[PDB]
Amino acid sequence: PKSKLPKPVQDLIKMIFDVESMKKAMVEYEIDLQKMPLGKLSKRQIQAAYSILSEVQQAVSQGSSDSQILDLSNRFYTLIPHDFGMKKPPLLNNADSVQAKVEMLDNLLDIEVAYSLLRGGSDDSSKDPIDVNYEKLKTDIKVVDRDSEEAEIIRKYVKNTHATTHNAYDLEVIDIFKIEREGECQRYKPFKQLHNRRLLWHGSRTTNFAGILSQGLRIAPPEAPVTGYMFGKGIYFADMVSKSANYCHTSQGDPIGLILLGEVALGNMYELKHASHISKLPKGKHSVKGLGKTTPDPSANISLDGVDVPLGTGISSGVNDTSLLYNEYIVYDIAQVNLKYLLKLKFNFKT
Ligand SMILES: O=C(O)[C@@H]1C[C@H](O)CN1C(=O)c1cc(Cc2n[nH]c(=O)c3ccccc23)ccc1F
Repeated sequence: PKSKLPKPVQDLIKMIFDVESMKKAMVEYEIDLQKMPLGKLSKRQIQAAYSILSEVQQAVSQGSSDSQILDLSNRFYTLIPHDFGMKKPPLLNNADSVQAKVEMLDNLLDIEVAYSLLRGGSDDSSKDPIDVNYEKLKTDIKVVDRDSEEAEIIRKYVKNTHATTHNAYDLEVIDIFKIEREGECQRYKPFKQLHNRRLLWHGSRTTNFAGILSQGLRIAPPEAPVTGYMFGKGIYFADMVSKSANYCHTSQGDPIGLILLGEVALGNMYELKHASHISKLPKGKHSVKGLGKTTPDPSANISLDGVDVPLGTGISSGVNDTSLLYNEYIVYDIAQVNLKYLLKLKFNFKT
């Protein structure tokens, strides 16, 4: 059975549902596949790990000793078995180590969604599994003509917003997809006319895109420690392609990555220079903007389908004493995002 989908779409489907890629991500995080196989992942186990990780975070920040931290750290390694043989696991005694485990759980959530999609549903050998797996995304995916104005605008956005501090690689756009998740347009209606709507980047491991397409971008679950995210539990975006592209976690051994373009209803922005692990926005605020030292040239903004595209070259923002080299944007209501495009990127590493 041969699928009728365009070849770029078929290859995309194979990328996101690649089971061996899910295993490789788990191994990359040091998880013990024998004790925690991909098929044994569950959301409740992940949430329990989140909760334990919160206790470690509270102990770490409140200034505890390694003896007091030891029991809390060991508890986390019980819920998520790691591959350390018969040696004691590394102690989670500092905020950086705890942060790494927060990031691991974030990725396990999307992997569990992807595998759950593959192992659910029906099996029909008369259909092409590419077609079967495509239908599980509840997302309409179309290839954008390379000569369309959409493509030129998107390519210029990629070409102009690569940061100098991310010059270990440059980006080649292979395929541009126009994506429409079922029900997302309806969910976006209260914000579709809001001011300060921008087209922003969101990169992520390829293993997270089956979950992102079928369920959309989500906020971290209630069990996740809010102190594990620089601006709290929201959905994070960038206006520099390279800043988002770094979160694809590509390498010489895997140079193909995926990145999202989404219309984000920012509205009135809460502008911050340093970490603020907030639960809600102040009254009247719709989003947070981490103020970067560098910003795309404001005068170079253009309009695509009524949405501002900040594709200008990077220049100084005039903001002093900030923790961020480049901007980032956070919304705390999943309804404020309307995904528009998905790009397949080739990373040419210059190292
Ligand atoms: O993606 C997740 O793991 C988490 C959990 C849940 O999916 C929601 N989520 C985030 O949106 C999230 C992402 C980052 C990384 C990041 N920071 N800044 C950027 O500009 C940026 C641009 C593109 C891709 C990533 C980034 C940090 C904290 C977060 F909450």
